[PDB]
Amino acid sequence: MEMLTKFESRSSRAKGVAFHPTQPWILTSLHNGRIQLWDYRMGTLLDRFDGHDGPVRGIAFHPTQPLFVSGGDDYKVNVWNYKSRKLLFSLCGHMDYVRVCTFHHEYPWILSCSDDQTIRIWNWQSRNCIAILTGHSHYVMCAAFHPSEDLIVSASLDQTVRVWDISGLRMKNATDAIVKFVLEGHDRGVNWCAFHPTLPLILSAGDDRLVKLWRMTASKAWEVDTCRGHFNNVSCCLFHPHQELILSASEDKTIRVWDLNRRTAVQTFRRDNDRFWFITVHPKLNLFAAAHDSGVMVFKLESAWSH
Repeated sequence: MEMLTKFESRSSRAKGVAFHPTQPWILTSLHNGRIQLWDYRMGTLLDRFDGHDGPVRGIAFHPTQPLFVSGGDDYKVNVWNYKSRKLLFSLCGHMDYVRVCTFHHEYPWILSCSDDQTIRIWNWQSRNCIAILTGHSHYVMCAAFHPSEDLIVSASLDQTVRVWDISGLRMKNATDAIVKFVLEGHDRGVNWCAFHPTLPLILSAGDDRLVKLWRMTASKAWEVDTCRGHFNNVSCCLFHPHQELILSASEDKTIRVWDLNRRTAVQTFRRDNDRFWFITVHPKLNLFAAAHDSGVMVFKLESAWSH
């Protein structure tokens, strides 16, 4: 496959990137504490948001509301309105770095996870923490809401991937969270976990340099296969929403594309000098973004020799 670069931002180290679901924007959250809002069609910096001290790893738009959420090494989960360009409030409660923060697609919830070994669920309408998910015994590096079921997946340096049943919390308001699966397969800490948008699949990746693929039903899960080949920590991994492809990004300075059905290597992209910290895909368009030591890139994936 070939990478068609649409936009590149040169900066100090970038940690997170989020696509707006309908506008041609990305948010980038930087190691230096600042958040940039870029139009990647025009190549223009639309706005800058400074509300954190130290690196900002979590960053996400709300799917429909004019809001985004950011999560920092200062332990704060910040909620912003990008049309008024205001910091609306901070959600405080975590006692160590916030690694990820996202919005739920239907309920008025924000999910965050932290080096304090907890996942928190907050109601952004009430500004209250509505659930603290405990049980991991080391940093929680990633957490994600399932797109259709009342489930959360989380990944921790305790070498486990957890699937949590939050139907109890759903019923009480749009036993609250029960651990459903404790997935055991990784031999070292796990840095990332991801759901597939329409298939019952999970991806996990971590310091063992492995990307593991899992499948599940309501009643059970199974390890399907492993993508092997990265030669340093894997920072991030994701499913291509519309093609039978897996993507991963690593401190070995590569982004790797893998066959979903065979888990064989399809294509590797390298940078001579830059470790990769994060990758994301647009929910609808053939559009990817990657954060690395020198900034952010937005690219299209094409089959080799197709243009």
